[PDB]
Amino acid sequence: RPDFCLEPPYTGPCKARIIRYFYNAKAGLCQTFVYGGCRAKRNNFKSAEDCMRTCG
Amino acid sequence: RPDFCLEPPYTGPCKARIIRYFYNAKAGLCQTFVYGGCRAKRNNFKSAEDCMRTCG
Amino acid sequence: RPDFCLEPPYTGPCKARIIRYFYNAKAGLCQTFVYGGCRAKRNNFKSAEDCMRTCG
Amino acid sequence: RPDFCLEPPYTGPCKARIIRYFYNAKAGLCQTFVYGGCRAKRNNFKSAEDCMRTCG
Amino acid sequence: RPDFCLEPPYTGPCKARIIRYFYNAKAGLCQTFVYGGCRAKRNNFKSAEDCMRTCG
Amino acid sequence: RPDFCLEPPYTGPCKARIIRYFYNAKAGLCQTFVYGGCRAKRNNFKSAEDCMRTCG
Amino acid sequence: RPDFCLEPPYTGPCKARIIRYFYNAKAGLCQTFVYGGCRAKRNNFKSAEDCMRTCG
Amino acid sequence: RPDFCLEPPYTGPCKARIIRYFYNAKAGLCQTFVYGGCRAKRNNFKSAEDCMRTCG
Amino acid sequence: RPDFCLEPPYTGPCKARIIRYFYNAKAGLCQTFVYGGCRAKRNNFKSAEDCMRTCG
Amino acid sequence: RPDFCLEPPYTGPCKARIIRYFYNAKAGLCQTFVYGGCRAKRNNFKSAEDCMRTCG
Repeated sequence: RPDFCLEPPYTGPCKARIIRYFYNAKAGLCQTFVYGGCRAKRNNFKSAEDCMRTCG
Repeated sequence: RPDFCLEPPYTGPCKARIIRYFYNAKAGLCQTFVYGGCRAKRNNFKSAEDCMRTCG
Repeated sequence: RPDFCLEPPYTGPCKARIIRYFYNAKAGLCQTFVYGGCRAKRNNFKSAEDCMRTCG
Repeated sequence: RPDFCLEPPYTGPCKARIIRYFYNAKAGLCQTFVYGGCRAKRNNFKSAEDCMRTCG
Repeated sequence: RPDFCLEPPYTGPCKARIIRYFYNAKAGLCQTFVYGGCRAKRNNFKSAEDCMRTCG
Repeated sequence: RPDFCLEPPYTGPCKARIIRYFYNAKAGLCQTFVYGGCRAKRNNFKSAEDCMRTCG
Repeated sequence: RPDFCLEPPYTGPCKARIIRYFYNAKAGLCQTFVYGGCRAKRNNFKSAEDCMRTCG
Repeated sequence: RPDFCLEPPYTGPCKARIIRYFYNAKAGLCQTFVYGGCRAKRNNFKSAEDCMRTCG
Repeated sequence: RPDFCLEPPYTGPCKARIIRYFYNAKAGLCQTFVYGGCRAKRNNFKSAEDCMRTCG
Repeated sequence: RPDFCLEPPYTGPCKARIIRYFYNAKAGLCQTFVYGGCRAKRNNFKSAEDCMRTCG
């Protein structure tokens, strides 16, 4: 499991309201969060499948 | 049918306005509701098929 | 053709702005309308194909 | 090429912010525009493929 | 690699908040940005795959 | 009183949030609404004085 | 002093961020508040002068 | 009438949401458009009066 | 010179981004700052002239 | 012509999007730029008249 999977979800400065998935280390699974649309961090997945496989 | 299927729909504190499905015990079927984007409860399905199969 | 196909489009009390299709009896075809996200009536289709097959 | 392909893009009175394609006669290709969600004119395509084939 | 891949992302005058991808020459990869919905420039991709293949 | 004074307020496809006035036939006076910045209809006044004199 | 001068400031459902003045009965003077752009109440003044004179 | 009056409106790369006027040759009058705030073309007027006098 | 002229600029909890002037005791003149739109402190002037005359 | 007229436009760290004018030495005239709202440099004019008289 990569170092970035432990980062907290980052929304960013943009005004969009898109659902993205992030790995919640404490909960042990991927959850949803609102992404602003720009300047994303590595713990930001468009696909839930990708999130679990990468940070599983 | 799981206990969580009897829970009322939970929008959450987030700003997004995404359509999700929840099981309406009183009506006997899955209906739509607006999900905020974060902190979802279990009675929250992205797919209607999933909702009717799980709480059917 | 079901009697609900003659009902006018219902947006509902919710804040979302989703495109849904409804059958316009006067025009003879399905058209688009903005669905609020909750408490939908029968003349509300996610798919245009479904709308024109059901109320065709 | 149908004459409606020469119409200017019509957003309509509705509140939604949907991307639709319209044929730009001057530019010679289909471009994007924001559709309101209701009362669409003919030069309004959900699919870019459809737009280019119809007004190509 | 086409010259347009070096252009900065262009949101445009429209109200929509759509996620599109653009090539960030400095970073060496495609990133997300909010597209307004109309009058797009060339460094604007609907698909991330397309962005990377074109400006890779 | 011109026929256009009976039209509903039209925000348009643009991103700006400008206050403009429109004549509300039902209420009998001019009210405010948010204009997007482009492709305005006739029932759109920069000045409240103008609105009331034209559609009074 | 009119009855409406005792109403609390109303922002409304619109997305603009305009400065308007309202009479604060408790403080004894007009103060600023953010008006959304539509569906205003009577305790909403564009001009501070007007606010004090009307509810003074 | 100067030839720049035939140019299409240019918003520019900047983030602001300012209303400016441009001459619409096809319509025969000045209309509004959203200016980004920097790198303005010639067909960009702060004043509507100026626009109609210059490109009238 | 009033005591309040020595206070630091107060943006407040509101969403607007209005330019206001405040007296900078250290610099010896009025400067600009972003006011949120509500709950303003005394070192907040709409007019620069007023700021320099009051705290001059 | 003052030495500050040769400085490049400074937006600053603030979130506002105000149009200000700056002298472009290379172009020989004042142009527009987006000012953030705080910590302005000398080549920043609220009025275009002022800009061209000071750095003319």
